[PDB]
Amino acid sequence: SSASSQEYMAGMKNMHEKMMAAVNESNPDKAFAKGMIAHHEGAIAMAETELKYGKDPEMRKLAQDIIKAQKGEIEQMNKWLDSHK
Amino acid sequence: SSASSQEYMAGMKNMHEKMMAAVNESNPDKAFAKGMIAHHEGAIAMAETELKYGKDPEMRKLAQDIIKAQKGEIEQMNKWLDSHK
Ligand SMILES: [Cu+2]
Ligand SMILES: [Cu+2]
Ligand SMILES: [Cu+2]
Ligand SMILES: [Cu+2]
Ligand SMILES: [Cu+2]
Ligand SMILES: [Cu+2]
Ligand SMILES: [Cu+2]
Ligand SMILES: [Cu+2]
Repeated sequence: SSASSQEYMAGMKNMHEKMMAAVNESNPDKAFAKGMIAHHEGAIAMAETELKYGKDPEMRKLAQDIIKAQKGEIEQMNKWLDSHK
Repeated sequence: SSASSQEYMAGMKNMHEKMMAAVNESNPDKAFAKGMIAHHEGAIAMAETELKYGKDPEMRKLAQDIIKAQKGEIEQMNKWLDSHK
């Protein structure tokens, strides 16, 4: 019922819907690509929520590292999907 | 219904349950920790599935990078969880 828990669930919903679409890919490489994008966007969403509501400095710093790390992997992946269909 | 799609859904099923459990945490820092563990286990399962069915060399290499990189990162999360309440 809290705002942080409400924000975690909204991020999960978005990740879940995109994850199901990825499982619906017959090409396993396209499923992996689609899947990992939804995974990375979910981790950015969890980390942004942790940076907004979390109070532990160890978790807060881990969340910042995650936001930076998950962007470079989405980059190459979007290209692979855009150059295959 | 394909074997690869069925193995992707099995990992998604696993990640979704633990993700929902993480969202149900009232402590937003514990939700983040549980959430990221569920993300790491979900990314490993996708990559293991990609290593078994995938044919593209780039994704398979990306999936191997995931298994190697995401192995040490769960450790620090369980350590944080096991020393907090
Ligand atoms: Cu909920
Ligand atoms: Cu569902
Ligand atoms: Cu579904
Ligand atoms: Cu997935
Ligand atoms: Cu299914
Ligand atoms: Cu559900
Ligand atoms: Cu639920
Ligand atoms: Cu999550």
